[PDB]
Amino acid sequence: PIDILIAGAGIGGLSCALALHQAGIGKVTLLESSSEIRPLGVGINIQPAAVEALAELGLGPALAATAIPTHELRYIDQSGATVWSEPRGVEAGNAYPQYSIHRGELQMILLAAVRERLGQQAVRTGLGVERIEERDGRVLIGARDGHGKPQALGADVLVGADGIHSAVRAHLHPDQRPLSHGGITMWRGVTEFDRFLDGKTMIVANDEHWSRLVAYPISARHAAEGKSLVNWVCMVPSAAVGQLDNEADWNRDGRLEDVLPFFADWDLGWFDIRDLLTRNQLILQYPMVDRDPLPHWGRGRITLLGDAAHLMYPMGANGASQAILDGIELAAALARNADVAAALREYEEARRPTANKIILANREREKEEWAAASRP
Ligand SMILES: Cc1cc2nc3c(=O)[nH]c(=O)nc-3n(C[C@H](O)[C@H](O)[C@H](O)COP(=O)(O)OP(=O)(O)OC[C@H]3O[C@@H](n4cnc5c(N)ncnc54)[C@H](O)[C@@H]3O)c2cc1C
Repeated sequence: PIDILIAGAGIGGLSCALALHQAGIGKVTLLESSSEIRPLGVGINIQPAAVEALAELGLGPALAATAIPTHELRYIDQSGATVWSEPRGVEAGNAYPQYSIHRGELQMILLAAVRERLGQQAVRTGLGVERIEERDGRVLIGARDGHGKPQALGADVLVGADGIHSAVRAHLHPDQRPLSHGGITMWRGVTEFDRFLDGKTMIVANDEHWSRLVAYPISARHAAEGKSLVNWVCMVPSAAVGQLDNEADWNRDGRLEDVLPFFADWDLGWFDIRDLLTRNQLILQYPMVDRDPLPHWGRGRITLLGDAAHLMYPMGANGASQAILDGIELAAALARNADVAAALREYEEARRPTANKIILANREREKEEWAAASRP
């Protein structure tokens, strides 16, 4: 009968709690520094294998009623023509859809599942992990609550699912490099459309200056009303931009005036990028950052999961897909081995080398495309 503390109730944390629960793992509590839990963020992509996991955990219909089953990816040239096209999700041969979904809508689905299945008490909101120590088979936590009081908690396992600015990671890896800048500035947003193609096709494009665009629908609710909520991502070399901010924060409001100049010359014909940016309901900015590959994640009875373990550039199958798949492996590891520290090790030896493969390949692809863009 082990008691598990999870720092962070983001996508990785909630989903892990669910995997643990399904695997029959017992007492799980999670600690979230935010006072209340909010549907923040913009569109994200859930790859088929992670949707498979979420469906296995009984989330299939909640996803089906929220997210878009993206069936197609088109890359279009600067005149609007489809150059490359590919199937996605079931049509591409996967047993499950890829789901394009609003992050905060996904978080709410996860939060409700956890609340229903292990009681409202499982999610301790307003409680950020600050101090950590492993002492005699037991993890001992200093936390601080809403309106400032310190709190002491203990557990058999501590799972650091606490995102980009992970305190558990910082405890475990005090010699870590700062966030690594990939050299690309991103703006993110949502715009309302009546129709955007068939409502389930992802669009990609780029400049001769390597300004890239990604736009895809993310809302089943809108589609069921005739409408389309189109998520968009604008990616611009930071060498073009200069320093937009001293911060890397998932909720940083961006400026129409910073991003538009880069897209203003576009004439796609069928798709109006100026209109897309101009009618945003939200612009956020974010510098494309990751962290260096670690040779190890955890130590003793403390491990790492999600962005805390392996922050990657937010594209494709990175992010939530990897965090959900981490949780599956951790629950399975913990279920299989009675000796907790060996289970925790067995979990990351499954997940770390893959995560490090992706980090290094992403950097290299990015590097190569930038070098190519830079020649005259
Ligand atoms: C508000 C917000 C908006 C986001 N928007 C997007 C987006 O638009 N696009 C995208 O790709 N990704 C977004 N992300 C990141 C995305 O959720 C993750 O990259 C990915 O899905 C894996 O999530 P994760 O659980 O590892 O980290 P996260 O989802 O970032 O979860 C980390 C959680 O831990 C909490 N936390 C941090 N420190 C502590 C601590 N000291 N103690 C306890 N809790 C702590 C954070 O508040 C957060 O809730 C967003 C994250 C957040 C928090």
